[PDB]
Amino acid sequence: SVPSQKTYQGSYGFRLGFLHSGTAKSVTCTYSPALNKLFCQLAKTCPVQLWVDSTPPPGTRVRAMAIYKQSQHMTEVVRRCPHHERCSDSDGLAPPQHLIRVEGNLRAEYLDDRNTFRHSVVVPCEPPEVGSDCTTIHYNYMCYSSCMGGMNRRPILTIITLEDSSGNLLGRDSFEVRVCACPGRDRRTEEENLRK
Ligand SMILES: CN(C)Cc1ccc2c(c1)c1ccccc1n2CC(F)(F)F
Ligand SMILES: [Zn+2]
Repeated sequence: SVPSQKTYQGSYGFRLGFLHSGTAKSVTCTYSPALNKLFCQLAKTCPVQLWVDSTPPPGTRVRAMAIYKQSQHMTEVVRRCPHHERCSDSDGLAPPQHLIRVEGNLRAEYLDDRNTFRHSVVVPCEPPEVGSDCTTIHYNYMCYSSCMGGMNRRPILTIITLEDSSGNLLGRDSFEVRVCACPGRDRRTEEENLRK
């Protein structure tokens, strides 16, 4: 009733990477290593790098799923709020209830789990372009952390799983997410709180 969040590099040495975008007022997505937390604006591009030490088999896929971080909410499905699920902002592929979308990948598949009712989005795992050492997926988060009737100020984690063609686990990584109006200021504030 609760997906695992344990970091697991697996046989291929799977792990995530993030750009260094800074904390300027104007930044739209920024990652804090000290907090293991991504701060982003609503529906803006969030680049997430995928790194491996060795090449996984054809048919490997990469899935993203959100869960609530606090244990007393972790059995509740993370979904879009009653306003955003009805705002008709579909991209033609993502169900309107799903918080996490993949941008610019026509092979993305969206799952409503028939047993847990949790949402996820999965894409085929492709090698880097020539000249690149990693692959990048572009995610969008489609509600604010503050949305009433949805996340309602509760922190979430995103769990990224590397899976075989049957859906079996090959690797796992995760990060906290805050979707907010001013990610640069919020990252600075939370990093200073941590240091204090
Ligand atoms: C092995 N390093 C140095 C390069 C590298 C980095 C990421 C790579 C690959 C290769 C690669 C090859 C085939 C299929 C998917 C691949 N990916 C994405 C994945 F990390 F697995 F999510
Ligand atoms: Zn919302």
